[PDB]
Amino acid sequence: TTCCPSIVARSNFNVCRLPGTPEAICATYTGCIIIPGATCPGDYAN
Repeated sequence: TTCCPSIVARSNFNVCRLPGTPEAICATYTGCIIIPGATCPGDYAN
């Protein structure tokens, strides 16, 4: 599951993913994170 730190970061992440870029590269590009569970923490609420 992906968790983003702000709405801007999530919007940038979704654009990064349009061409098919792996989530891990979009994560470091935007500040979003990938976790194995489904419950994002409060500081990555977007």
